[PDB]
Amino acid sequence: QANLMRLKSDLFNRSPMYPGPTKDDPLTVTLGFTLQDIVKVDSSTNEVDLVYYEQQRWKLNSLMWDPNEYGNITDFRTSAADIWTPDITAYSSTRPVQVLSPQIAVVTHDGSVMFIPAQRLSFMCDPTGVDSEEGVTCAVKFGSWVYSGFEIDLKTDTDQVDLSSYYASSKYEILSATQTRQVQHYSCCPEPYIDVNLVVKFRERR
Amino acid sequence: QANLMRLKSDLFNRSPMYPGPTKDDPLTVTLGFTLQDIVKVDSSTNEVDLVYYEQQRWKLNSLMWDPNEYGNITDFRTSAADIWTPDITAYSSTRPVQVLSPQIAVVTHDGSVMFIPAQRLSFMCDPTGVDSEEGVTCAVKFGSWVYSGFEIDLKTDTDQVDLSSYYASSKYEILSATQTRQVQHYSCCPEPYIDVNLVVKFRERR
Amino acid sequence: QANLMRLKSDLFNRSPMYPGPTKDDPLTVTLGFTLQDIVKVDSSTNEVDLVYYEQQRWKLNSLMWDPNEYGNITDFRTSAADIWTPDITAYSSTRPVQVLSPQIAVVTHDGSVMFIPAQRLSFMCDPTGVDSEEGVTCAVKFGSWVYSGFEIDLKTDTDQVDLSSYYASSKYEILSATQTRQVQHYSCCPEPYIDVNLVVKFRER
Amino acid sequence: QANLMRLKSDLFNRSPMYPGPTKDDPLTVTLGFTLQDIVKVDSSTNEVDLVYYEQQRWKLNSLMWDPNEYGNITDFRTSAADIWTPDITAYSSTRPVQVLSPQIAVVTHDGSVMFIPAQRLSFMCDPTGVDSEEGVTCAVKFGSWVYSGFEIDLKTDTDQVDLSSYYASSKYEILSATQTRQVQHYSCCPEPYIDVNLVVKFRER
Amino acid sequence: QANLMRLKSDLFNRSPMYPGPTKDDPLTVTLGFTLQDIVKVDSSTNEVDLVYYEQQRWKLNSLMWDPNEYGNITDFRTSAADIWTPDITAYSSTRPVQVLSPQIAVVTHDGSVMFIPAQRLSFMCDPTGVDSEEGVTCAVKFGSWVYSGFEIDLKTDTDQVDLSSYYASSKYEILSATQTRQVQHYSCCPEPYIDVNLVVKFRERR
Ligand SMILES: O=c1cccc2n1C[C@@H]1CNC[C@H]2C1
Ligand SMILES: O=c1cccc2n1C[C@@H]1CNC[C@H]2C1
Ligand SMILES: O=c1cccc2n1C[C@@H]1CNC[C@H]2C1
Ligand SMILES: O=c1cccc2n1C[C@@H]1CNC[C@H]2C1
Ligand SMILES: O=c1cccc2n1C[C@@H]1CNC[C@H]2C1
Ligand SMILES: [Cl-]
Ligand SMILES: [Cl-]
Ligand SMILES: [Cl-]
Ligand SMILES: [Cl-]
Ligand SMILES: [Cl-]
Ligand SMILES: [Cl-]
Ligand SMILES: [Cl-]
Ligand SMILES: [Cl-]
Ligand SMILES: [Cl-]
Ligand SMILES: [Cl-]
Ligand SMILES: [Cl-]
Ligand SMILES: [Co+2]
Repeated sequence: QANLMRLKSDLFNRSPMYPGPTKDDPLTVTLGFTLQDIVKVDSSTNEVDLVYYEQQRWKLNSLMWDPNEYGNITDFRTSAADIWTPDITAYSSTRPVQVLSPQIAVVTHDGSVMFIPAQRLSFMCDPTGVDSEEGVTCAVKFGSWVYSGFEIDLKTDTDQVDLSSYYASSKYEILSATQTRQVQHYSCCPEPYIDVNLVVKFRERR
Repeated sequence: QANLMRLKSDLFNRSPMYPGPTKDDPLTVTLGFTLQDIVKVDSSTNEVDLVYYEQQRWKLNSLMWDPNEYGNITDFRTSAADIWTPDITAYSSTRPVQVLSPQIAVVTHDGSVMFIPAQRLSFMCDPTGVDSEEGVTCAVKFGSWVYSGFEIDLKTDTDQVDLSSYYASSKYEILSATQTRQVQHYSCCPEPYIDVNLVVKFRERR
Repeated sequence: QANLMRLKSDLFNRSPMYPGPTKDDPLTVTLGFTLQDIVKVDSSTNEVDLVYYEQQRWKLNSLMWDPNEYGNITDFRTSAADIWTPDITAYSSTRPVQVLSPQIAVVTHDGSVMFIPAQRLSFMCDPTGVDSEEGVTCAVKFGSWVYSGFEIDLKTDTDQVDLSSYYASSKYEILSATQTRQVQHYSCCPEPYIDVNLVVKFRER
Repeated sequence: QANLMRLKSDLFNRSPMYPGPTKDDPLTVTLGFTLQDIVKVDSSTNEVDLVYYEQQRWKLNSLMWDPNEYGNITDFRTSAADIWTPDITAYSSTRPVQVLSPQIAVVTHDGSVMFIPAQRLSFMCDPTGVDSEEGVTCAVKFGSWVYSGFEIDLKTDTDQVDLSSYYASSKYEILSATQTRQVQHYSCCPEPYIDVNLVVKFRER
Repeated sequence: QANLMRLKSDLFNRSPMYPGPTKDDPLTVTLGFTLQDIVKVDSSTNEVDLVYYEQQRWKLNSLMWDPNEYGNITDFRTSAADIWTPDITAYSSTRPVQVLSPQIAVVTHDGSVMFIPAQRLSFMCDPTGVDSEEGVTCAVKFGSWVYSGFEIDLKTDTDQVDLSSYYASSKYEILSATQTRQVQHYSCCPEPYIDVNLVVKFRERR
């Protein structure tokens, strides 16, 4: 604009597409959840539905630029189609995830990307005891579906989920909520795979 | 149409795509809601469903033209794909929004655009008390998901929502409906983000 | 096929896309409905679901050709993607419309197009009294969403909806069904907008 | 694969796309149904849901080749996107049809195509009497939506639907099932349109 | 990485698309299921809903490369769009399958591909007797929809379904689960068609 249009041109159209991470140029994705609502519980199927937004951060050398060569531009918004994004996936979903926010990300001159999709998720959770004082506890792992730890590592900035935006008049009160890095192994493949395990504890409101 | 086909060619095909707003060339979007129906209430999940159309207006120098150079044409309809549109998003939705109108916008010679999507929206709202005289109040914020106030500002032409087309046989009567600009901050980011807060107060009819 | 492939090439690939109608070159779309079923009624939300097909006709000079220059071809079927179509839209829908027929249209050498989408539609309608003798009446307007009357006019060939293909064992019987041109005004805009108002009166049993 | 990749190249990429049939180069589609399950019945609406796969066969000169010129290849599988397919459409559906099988077809050197989509279909059917010994009978017509009989004809190899794969523990027993060619006429158009009428008779267990 | 972008270019953009298998160059796909949950049962329609992921393996000469010619790269992740995939299909589904995992596969230098879609599946199954001690048994065949045994053969690495990741608090307990190769014939066609028959026996938990 002229600078931003040129910048995006140089970054995207004039290089071949970034082919994702590898054992030789791996990545670390930082995840953090903001829980907005436990919407629904179904005790006949043991499905529970969450609404949250999930903050993703990572960094690529292929997205770096010098602001002085581009009119002192330090960052920009762009369609998530223009860039690689990680295949962060819920391991116990029961319906495809529904996206609630536009697919746009923020890129910064140092190569860092931030992307914060809002989602509705149905997952496997037995709510028995939700009607009590002690409440019930459920959990779901998030991680790359296809990339091992040697390609994609995960971390959290804090193990405390953000509950400052939780709907004050939800049918369910959140007692506590945790996000914790973990390591899994699968029969398909030799390497360790990384997830962040979201653990919520909740109950019917007074 | 000779002139119109040429005009659209000159504007779209012969310039590079407008890359969205920035801190240096920011925008103001004007929003106004027209509420058509409160369709459904679900007291088991605290979700409520609205149908409205949402008027958006903004202006771009990159869409200006001189009507004399183009057969005294002052405006035209065009696919919303041909142009940039703002990522106006509901902050407490619980299902993806459903679009009820075609994705076509109106562009005027002075650069102004008008775009009025019709939508059905499920959002977080506790209807307890709806069956009473006093009714119940619920609220949902609309704003850019990814653009700060330094890129996208919002305003309303009036803080009264338009109820002139509200369904006369809806199960719910509107007592009041309000659209009001506000400023938020989030954990992700230092900058201020702008929303318009739609506040409806309603009850079972008779 | 030689001729038809060439014809379509000449019409579509070798001209710039028709940019829709304007105040200087406006259009008239002719609409007619064929009601097949009232499927469902929901008294708890006042939504009612219809299945119909909706006949659209209009005409463009940019789609004319001389049959002699193209092997005496007078018409052809083509994907609705290949051509401009009008943005005919239900003003009181409560869910996106669901399409039940393929998106293919008929173009004739004189420039006329015919396009008949089948749809299921949920719209705002209070069914109270449907269980009675007198039945109940509901209505929904169809028209362009974005084009004024100075760009798109509507007309019907007849104000009687076509009930010749209505499901004989539907849960609801049609007492009358009407399609009538009308004029509306909106807060956004000074110009008049045109619809055809479909008015159905029906009952159980 | 050398030969097959070349063959497909010669057929698809090096000719212009086949523009569908016409009065001068019409075709005949052969239809046959295999009923797998009556899944659901809804007596509140009078919708009933079927799962079947529908066999389609037709033939095009534009898909012929000589197997000697291509390594003695007599046929191949290909994406249904690569080829024209007929717009066979249920006239009394109440929801868009859901596709349960991949969209791949078989082409043979003589130009014949075979395509067998599996579908779930909701259609207009009143189940009253389903709970009895005699059961109930319902019907739905399948045919081209936009092509007349002068462009697309239909036939069946047999009027007996194939029930050898019907789910033995469905909630509903099929008593009988029929597929029969028919001719319809419409107010839009002068020409006759062709369907195959699927007629099922069934009951609760 | 330079090498990977080039590799993918050489494999995909610079060859004509692989046209699937034939009688002269047939394939064998290896299938294995990992059952995660029996989610729901509907006795009014005899539909039952499963969540599993299905491991697919096969091998193509057209996907081979020499790691030395490409910076000692032995494998990579890629969009399933970039490659042929087999048309493995459930013969008694009642709704389209819902995909729960991203559509990405792993390719290895020897030409082998691995692809593991997660799915939710509604299929024809009568649950009468599920409430008892003996439980009930249901079955669904998976195989190519269009390719005969002379084009696509199937095999399993083991006839035991993997129940190591089955939801411990599902409403239904698995008594046994089996995956077994089998041969069918159809009226359309003279050739034999191959499936793997997944047979599950289950009951209400207690
Ligand atoms: O699709 C792949 C591809 C590679 C590896 C795996 N999967 C799927 C399973 C869940 N993710 C980890 C592991 C098993
Ligand atoms: O995706 C982004 C991108 C940039 C900023 C933000 N988000 C998501 C949240 C909602 N909007 C404001 C803030 C937090
Ligand atoms: O989108 C437009 C664009 C132009 C005009 C209008 N709309 C939407 C509303 C319904 N139709 C008339 C009016 C208001
Ligand atoms: O779409 C067309 C196009 C041409 C003719 C027709 N239709 C649809 C209706 C059903 N088929 C026959 C008739 C009416
Ligand atoms: O679509 C085809 C194409 C070829 C063969 C078949 N079908 C479908 C049915 C199920 N698969 C085997 C057989 C019958
Ligand atoms: Cl600039
Ligand atoms: Cl002109
Ligand atoms: Cl509903
Ligand atoms: Cl729901
Ligand atoms: Cl649209
Ligand atoms: Cl010809
Ligand atoms: Cl329904
Ligand atoms: Cl060969
Ligand atoms: Cl259902
Ligand atoms: Cl029974
Ligand atoms: Cl459900
Ligand atoms: Co006749």
